[PDB]
Amino acid sequence: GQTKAEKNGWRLGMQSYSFHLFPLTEALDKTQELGLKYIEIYPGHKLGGKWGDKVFDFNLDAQTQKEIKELAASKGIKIVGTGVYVAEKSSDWEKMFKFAKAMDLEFITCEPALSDWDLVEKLSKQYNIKISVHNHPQPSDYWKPENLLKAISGRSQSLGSCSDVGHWRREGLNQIDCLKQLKGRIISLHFKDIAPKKAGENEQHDVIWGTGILDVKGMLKELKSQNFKGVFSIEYEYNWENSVPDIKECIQYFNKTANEIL
Repeated sequence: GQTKAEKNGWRLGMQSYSFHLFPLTEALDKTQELGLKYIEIYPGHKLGGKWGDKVFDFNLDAQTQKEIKELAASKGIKIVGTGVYVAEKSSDWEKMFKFAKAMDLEFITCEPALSDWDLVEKLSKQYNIKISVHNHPQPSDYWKPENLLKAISGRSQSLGSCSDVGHWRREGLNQIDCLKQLKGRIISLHFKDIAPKKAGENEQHDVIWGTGILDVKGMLKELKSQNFKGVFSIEYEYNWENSVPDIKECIQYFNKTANEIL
């Protein structure tokens, strides 16, 4: 690949939820404007354009599937995954896998119910689509790596973590050590940096990478030491209305830092 990061298999992409206030047609434009070549689309993202209020989900019709793939292709963007997916019924998991296959996705980011692991592993093997288990703060099943490893250790190598480095730190965990624990079991990331936690505010929000407390450089050093290869999805939950400038500075810091260590 042309950049150092790209050479080493580190693919920066957009997590479409960062642009949930806009239709997917606009999210593609912004993703292209940012020079990003990959996108992970959240389930339910409204399409806009000539599709109006039709959404990107596993019930999307065949014509629209192909039209969306062409629009993305036309803007230099590959749709690599979809998520974060939470199944409403167990029977829906096979529908999601068929949709991922038809859309030619590499992975589904999700939070499977603990009781559906045999089913999900089986489908992942059958369909050749990776499963990247997202962590979020408690209450939840995968909020720390050892809970993910309790669920997936010994199963298909196609199963792993969608590493949300922010949410691990929001749980008081050493996020760099969370990456370390998940060596060989990280499929993709929800890469972000976050502000220090203020006693009197409930949320510590996302900030431009390199300005927060997550030590983006050290996390990249750890990902280097593991020989990680995959997609770093930009999930930027701040300045929702006008976040492209901030995201541009995020991307700049990432390439600058990856160039320094690669």
